[PDB]
Amino acid sequence: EDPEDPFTRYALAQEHLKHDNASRALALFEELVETDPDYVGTYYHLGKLYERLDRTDDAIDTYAQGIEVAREEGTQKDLSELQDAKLKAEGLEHHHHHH
Repeated sequence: EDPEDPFTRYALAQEHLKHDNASRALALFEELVETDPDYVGTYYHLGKLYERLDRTDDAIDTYAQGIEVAREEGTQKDLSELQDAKLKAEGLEHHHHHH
C-alpha cells in the first residue's frame, strides 16, 4: 500500500486517469516500464493511453513488448488480449505501407 509497490503506483496511475490527468498517469506507466518490465498490466493500459493520445504507433510498439513479456513472464490470458489489442489498433488507421 506504498507508492513503492508496482500495483500501487499503477493504481495511482489509474486514479490520475480518473481525474483526467493523462500526462501524469502516462509518466507513471512509462516509469513502470523502467522499474518493472515484467509487469504486463502496465503495457496493456499504457498502450490504451497512447491510443487516447493519438500515439497509435507507440501503442502498437508497447503491445508488441507486452506480447513478449506476457508469454514469458505473465500468462497466455494477457498474451491473447495484447495480441488482439494491437491487431484492432493496426486496423484502425491506414498507416501508409506501399506494396
